Amino acid sequence: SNSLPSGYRFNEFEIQEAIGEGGFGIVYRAYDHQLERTIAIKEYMPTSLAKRNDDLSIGLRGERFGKTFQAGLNSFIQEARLLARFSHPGLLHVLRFWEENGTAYMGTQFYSGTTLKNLQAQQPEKIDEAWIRRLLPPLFSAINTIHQEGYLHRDISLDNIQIQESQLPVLLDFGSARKEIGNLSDETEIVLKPGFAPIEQYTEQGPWTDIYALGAVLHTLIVGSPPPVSVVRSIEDSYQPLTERRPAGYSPELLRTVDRALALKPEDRPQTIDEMAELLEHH
Ligand SMILES: Nc1ncnc2c1ncn2[C@@H]1O[C@H](COP(=O)(O)OP(=O)(O)OP(=O)(O)O)[C@@H](O)[C@H]1O
Ligand SMILES: [Mg+2]
Repeated sequence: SNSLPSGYRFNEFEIQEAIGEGGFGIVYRAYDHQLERTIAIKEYMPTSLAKRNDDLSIGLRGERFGKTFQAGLNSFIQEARLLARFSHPGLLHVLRFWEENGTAYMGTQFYSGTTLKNLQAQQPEKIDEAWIRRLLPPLFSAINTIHQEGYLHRDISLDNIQIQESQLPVLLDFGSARKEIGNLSDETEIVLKPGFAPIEQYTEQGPWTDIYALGAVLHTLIVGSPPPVSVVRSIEDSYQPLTERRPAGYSPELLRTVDRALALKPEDRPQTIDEMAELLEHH
């Protein structure tokens, strides 16, 4: 691990535990001694580009990586600014931002629970139609809130939706720094998420772009894996509608809503979050 140790201090903040360590940043549970509250701290830390120094600052693994490291840092800042525009229970709440240690940090609300990806891996039996229908209203609300301010998410999958102990969802992360690094470094595999990204993200984007990815999330919850990669579908569409597969315990209404969100062409999908929510009515 390249993480800061329990007990490390950023003035009033104290690191408690590194709870997420990925290729592009680290997430810590931390404590604010001034306000006496637990928070999360997200640290930009692209492991392909940077390493942890002895004094716990971050340094370049090679001098050739500097421009890409800086571009990722700029995208990390821009993502924090985007999340700072909102005060919504389903969107990661940003408390503070600062630069230190040769990198950057976001202080955010600390959420209970774990990711949807972990819940699906660890407790798939909890995820049935009734649970999905309880998840959708607050998840629709969070996504629509982004859209109504004129933005798109563009990185939805199971990996970046937190499911709190209350079962309410939170969108944690838009992948901005990761995607910028991938574009600049020709590491195309870290930009789009295979099976979640629709055809128009491969090179015309709008709310329907996020709606497809949400359909892919729901498809994964229902049958256990995402639909075929959208570029492959654009050549020979091998997607079998869920209404035909008929997984046990799922209504045609929910299944058809997923199939419609997964329509190959943007114009054939629900065009807004409100339109997709309407498909689940009439039951
Ligand atoms: N604000 C937050 N509050 C609480 N937990 C958070 C917050 N932000 C991120 N997390 C957690 O950070 C982790 C980020 O996942 P990541 O893949 O980067 O790390 P990981 O160590 O591989 O963890 P995992 O086994 O969950 O994949 C997730 O487990 C997620 O729940
Ligand atoms: Mg992980």
